[PDB]
Amino acid sequence: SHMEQFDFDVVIVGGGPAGCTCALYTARSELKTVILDKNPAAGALAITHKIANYPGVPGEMSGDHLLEVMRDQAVEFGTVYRRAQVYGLDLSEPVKKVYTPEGIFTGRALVLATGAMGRIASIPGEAEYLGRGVSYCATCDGAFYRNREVVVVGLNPEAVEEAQVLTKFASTVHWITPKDPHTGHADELLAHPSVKLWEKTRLIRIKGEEAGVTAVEVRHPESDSQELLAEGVFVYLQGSKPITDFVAGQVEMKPDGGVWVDEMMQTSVPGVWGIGDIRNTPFKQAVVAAGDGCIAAMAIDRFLNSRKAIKPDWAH
Amino acid sequence: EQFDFDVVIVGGGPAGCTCALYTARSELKTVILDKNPAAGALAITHKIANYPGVPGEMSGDHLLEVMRDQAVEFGTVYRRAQVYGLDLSEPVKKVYTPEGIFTGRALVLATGAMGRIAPGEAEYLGRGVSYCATCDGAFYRNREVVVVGLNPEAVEEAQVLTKFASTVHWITPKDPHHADELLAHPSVKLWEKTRLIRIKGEEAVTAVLLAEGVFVYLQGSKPITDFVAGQVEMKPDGGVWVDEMMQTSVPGVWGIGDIRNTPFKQAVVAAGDGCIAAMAIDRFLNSRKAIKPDWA
Ligand SMILES: Cc1cc2nc3c(=O)[nH]c(=O)nc-3n(C[C@H](O)[C@H](O)[C@H](O)COP(=O)(O)OP(=O)(O)OC[C@H]3O[C@@H](n4cnc5c(N)ncnc54)[C@H](O)[C@@H]3O)c2cc1C
Ligand SMILES: Cc1cc2nc3c(=O)[nH]c(=O)nc-3n(C[C@H](O)[C@H](O)[C@H](O)COP(=O)(O)OP(=O)(O)OC[C@H]3O[C@@H](n4cnc5c(N)ncnc54)[C@H](O)[C@@H]3O)c2cc1C
Ligand SMILES: [Ca+2]
Repeated sequence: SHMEQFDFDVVIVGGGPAGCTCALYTARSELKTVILDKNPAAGALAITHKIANYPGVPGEMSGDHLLEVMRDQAVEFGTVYRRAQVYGLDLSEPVKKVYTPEGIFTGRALVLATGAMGRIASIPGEAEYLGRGVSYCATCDGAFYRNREVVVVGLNPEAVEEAQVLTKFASTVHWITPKDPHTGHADELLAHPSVKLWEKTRLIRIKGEEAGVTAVEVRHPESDSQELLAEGVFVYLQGSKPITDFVAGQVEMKPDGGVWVDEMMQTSVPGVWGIGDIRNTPFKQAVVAAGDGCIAAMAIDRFLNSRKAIKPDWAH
Repeated sequence: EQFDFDVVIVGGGPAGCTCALYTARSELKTVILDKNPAAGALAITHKIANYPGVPGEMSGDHLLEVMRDQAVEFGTVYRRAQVYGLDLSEPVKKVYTPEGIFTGRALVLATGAMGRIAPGEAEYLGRGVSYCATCDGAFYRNREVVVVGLNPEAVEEAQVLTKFASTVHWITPKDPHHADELLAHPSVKLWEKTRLIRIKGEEAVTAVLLAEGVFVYLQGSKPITDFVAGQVEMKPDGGVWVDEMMQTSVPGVWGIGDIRNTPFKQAVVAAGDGCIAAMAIDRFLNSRKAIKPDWA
């Protein structure tokens, strides 16, 4: 049913170690929990090749293997894991609404756990044309570009999957990569007739008229840049900034850009928590992110059950 | 037997072990001073199922063993030693154990919250009552002593006292049936199903059965802070107070894990505390402007 699929006690945005640990604890509290994860390969832990300082996990382990263990634990105890990119929130009421292309999820408690693989929109025109042709969510905006020209910037798992989303609609998908993509999964993407590869090309500028983007300026390997007509530009370059765009300035931020939280990981908005590297503390380690998620889950259990005290989850 | 270290960590639970793992990986000479590896909260947990990244069935002391092994693999020195006192009055902190005086540029308090508040027990602290048999054992040669409790610390501590006392009167709430080694000693008198009503003594303990030393090893839920003797600020709830980087009111001294007595008493939270402290310690000891993450 609609209520079964979309209405939860706890909605967690982001499935890195913070979000998965939070879900493990809320699910073990028998709170109906969903993780909305845009791409399990895009988080900081998932891209770590070999993690050797996660306490309790010895030997050689890849980050994406460690994360898979954590995700499987959360699901084992009842978490619903969904591939879904959150692009907006309505935080003004006791029931929070969470907007994805897969539908609107609702939660009595909301957890922001999207990490800090983001970047400031530094390409000239990029900030200027946000919402007017510049986008970071192909599953949300792809359908608006049926039979239109689009540009995808970046070489990483997210860019490849988002480019494939856009091949379902666009007349042409211009893929701008800094290096040779052959370095599958590229093969599958490059097999789409609409994909045009621009290897070793840099995106110089995004331009348009008042109505929105009309072209990009690019420089590929001769002293003179060229203009490429396009109406949608999807940029998937990785950075070190907290991923907070979809929050639309609705929670307080520290001067460093991270989400501000109190001692129980609660943001400035009641019923909304922030955990892991979205907080942009200096202590960017997987076990610290996991600890944040645990604290938030314990605070959420007290809040949703109106308990007098935090209740630890102890084996006896 | 070196006693000088860059970082001294008091307590080898998940907080202390994680801290050591990170400071050692930072190339800081690190020692863990652990009174009993079986006495921490994680070590007594029979099956932990909510430590993220460790699926399936695991005993608490096996999880701790992995963490301890990780810290040592990257260079930590692990020592069995009970801290009974501290000198924090100088930049190099001094840590007193029966095994010697350890010193460190940075000190970490990581003793957890298996402690208990003091039946006349408090009145006689330091005269008759004691909580460190490795410190006071020699003082009770050929004297009657009482040991209270059935747990890893009590059995090990009772065996220490058999080396000196004329009689070891062991008060247990239930049948002890490492107990076999202890009960085989001729000086051990077992008082099963016996509860200690009170402690009585003179100005100089004298009884509770006549005795002169009473060693109480009952488990509780209170932060273990007696050995700090009020030298760092404590929260109204009894926990050690720390700032955002886990630093106490004394610069160069950190507090991590359940010694802080926050409501969030979970192994992964304690481990996270230890990581934060280690990163702050690395910045402090190298006079860095910024925290340096440890990334592969
Ligand atoms: C190169 C590198 C190496 C590292 N090495 C180590 C190491 O050795 N040891 C260690 O302890 N730490 C290491 N770290 C740090 C550690 O990986 C991070 O601190 C930790 O992963 C942060 O956890 P997090 O869950 O907050 O976020 P992340 O792990 O980044 O996960 C965030 C999740 O949110 C999702 N997401 C983002 N936006 C949205 C959205 N709008 N809607 C839905 N889902 C969304 C992403 O897809 C991702 O799955 C490393 C980091 C980097 C960048
Ligand atoms: C019955 C019970 C069940 C639990 N179940 C779970 C669970 O299922 N999941 C979970 O996440 N958490 C659980 N916990 C909580 C978790 O175990 C604790 O929060 C965590 O162990 C605290 O870690 P810590 O390092 O701060 O200290 P501890 O793990 O208590 O360790 C402290 C260490 O310091 C040593 N020490 C003490 N005094 C001194 C001294 N004077 N000098 C030197 N060394 C000293 C001790 O010997 C010990 O080695 C449980 C706790 C209890 C009590
Ligand atoms: Ca704080």
